[PDB]
Amino acid sequence: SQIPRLSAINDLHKIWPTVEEHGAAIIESFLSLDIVRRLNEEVDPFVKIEPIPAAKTKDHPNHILSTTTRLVNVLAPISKAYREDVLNSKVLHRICSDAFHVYGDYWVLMGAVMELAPSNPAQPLHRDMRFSHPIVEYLKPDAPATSINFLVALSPFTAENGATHVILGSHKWQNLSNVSMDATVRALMNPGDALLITDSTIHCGGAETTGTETRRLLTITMGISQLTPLESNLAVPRPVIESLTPLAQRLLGWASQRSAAPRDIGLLTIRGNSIEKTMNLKAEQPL
Amino acid sequence: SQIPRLSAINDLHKIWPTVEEHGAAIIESFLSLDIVRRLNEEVDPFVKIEPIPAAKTKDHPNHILSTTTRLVNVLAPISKAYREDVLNSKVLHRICSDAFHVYGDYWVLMGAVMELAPSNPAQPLHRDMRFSHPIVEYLKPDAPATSINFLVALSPFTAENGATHVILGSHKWQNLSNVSMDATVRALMNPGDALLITDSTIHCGGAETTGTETRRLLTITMGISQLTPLESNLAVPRPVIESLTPLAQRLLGWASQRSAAPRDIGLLTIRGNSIEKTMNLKAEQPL
Ligand SMILES: CN1C(=O)c2ccccc2NC(=O)/C1=C/c1ccccc1
Ligand SMILES: CN1C(=O)c2ccccc2NC(=O)/C1=C/c1ccccc1
Ligand SMILES: [Br-]
Ligand SMILES: [Br-]
Ligand SMILES: [Cl-]
Ligand SMILES: [Cl-]
Ligand code: NI
Ligand code: NI
Repeated sequence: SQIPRLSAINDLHKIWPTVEEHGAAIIESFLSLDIVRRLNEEVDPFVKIEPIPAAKTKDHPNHILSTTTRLVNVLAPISKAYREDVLNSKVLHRICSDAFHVYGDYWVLMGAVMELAPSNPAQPLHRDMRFSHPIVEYLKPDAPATSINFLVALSPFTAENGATHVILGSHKWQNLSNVSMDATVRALMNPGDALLITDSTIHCGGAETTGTETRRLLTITMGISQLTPLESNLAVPRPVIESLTPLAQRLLGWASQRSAAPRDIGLLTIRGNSIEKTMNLKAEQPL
Repeated sequence: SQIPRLSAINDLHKIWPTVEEHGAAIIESFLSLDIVRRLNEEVDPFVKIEPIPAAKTKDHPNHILSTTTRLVNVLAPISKAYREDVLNSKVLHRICSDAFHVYGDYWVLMGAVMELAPSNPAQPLHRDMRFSHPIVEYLKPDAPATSINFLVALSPFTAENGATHVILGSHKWQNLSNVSMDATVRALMNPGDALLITDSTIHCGGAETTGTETRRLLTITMGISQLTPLESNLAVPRPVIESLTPLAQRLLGWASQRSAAPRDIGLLTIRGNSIEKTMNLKAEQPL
């Protein structure tokens, strides 16, 4: 049986319950083709200049991604489409509040464009967050997901060009002795479609077999505000931050956060007041 | 049997193993009387002006602390003694690296001065982190502590003036039906002594019974860099940050962090580079 497909607009209330059950769901038209085109245009040059993941020039090398992979994070200052349209997506926020209501506020752990060159090999079958958040390995087996990953297609995903593999139900597996490429199904997607998985869903990038096709995706890891993001927005110029909505500012860590505890005392506060009140942080100030 | 007492200097290697076993240990002369006096002097006026914890002026009210309690956090910009001496304490860093090596880097979740007025009632017996980090309630029972709390005496702790109660062994309790003030022992301390507990140690502030004594403490919650701090240093002026050591800057969240994962990809990074490299962040620049 295949990955369930849901309409971003008509099936909005079914998306999280479907992922909680099956560990994966494909959201059709998660982003419009306009947003996809504007995103591709704004990030294009940054993909071209990006060194290899484990470049000796970096003090935080990624030794896991293949040398024919380019990853570009901290998209807020590069892309107006990302910081305005993607960060304020009504679909993303309904799914995240459905998923994370038991914990409280959520933010972006990483928003990155990944481009995978022709003849890129299949990734090993894995769960996300194991190279950054060892704490998630100590959660009780039946603990609600603390992070989820929107894999948004910025180019076509096909069986031939290395569409994502997932194992349905694998987010509930404790015994991993049935893990095999034989147990997987493929996330076939048009640009703007998104594959939504949890931090427990076993998956991998597929093998590029055409030898000519370049595959590109926008990976948005959304997590509870209690977990530290993989990326920092500390160096994002303040005029850019002040052009965002209050909601977008919170997702980038430029606001105080709240837990779901009945008498929550909050996160990233300043003597009982918020970051935004303290710094007198402006919102929606056009550049 | 009483809370074990250890010398900051001669018993340094025994401090964490003692806490891991008993759930509490008193560190004699954790801070020198010089540092204690300079800290008290620099924070004095900020204690006097601080409103009630649940003041209607605050957008993050603390509804749990008694109205005869004052709490002041974000100490870096107030106190030179805190930002230079306390943040670079060789004792604190040996204990934290002993406690958190399985997880990776650690930082300050909150450094606060608490002052409790005459006739302040005893707090209810509790574990810390339940009003900010509901995620810790979902960790496996035998998961290593993700945060620890140094309760540093800034004034004398006596049975009469409301010295902390702890239940020894309570950090390993799953059944909480033996929780009673009858099961507790007291943390009797001179200024500069510290009571070290885990996030699982059941404890409470004692009742002030003299009706004249004001009790003051410096509470430093140290946690794995994977957990979000209760306080923010985002608004701390950059000249102050650039006067700190590289280690102190990391503890305040003004640097990238690393997990203990063999091929760690890191936390708060910028396209494979650190905050400090990216922003060209200076260190130990005197004001
Ligand atoms: C290493 N690695 C990443 O870099 C990565 C990239 C984008 C988004 C999340 C992310 N986190 C990971 O856990 C990850 C998994 C992974 C595992 C196996 C093979 C290749 C990747
Ligand atoms: C509410 N509360 C705090 O404010 C607090 C204060 C200082 C340091 C940590 C801290 N975190 C807590 O979990 C906390 C516990 C607590 C429980 C019961 C009674 C009074 C306090
Ligand atoms: Br993929
Ligand atoms: Br106390
Ligand atoms: Cl890869
Ligand atoms: Cl109190
Ligand atoms: Ni993955
Ligand atoms: Ni406490």
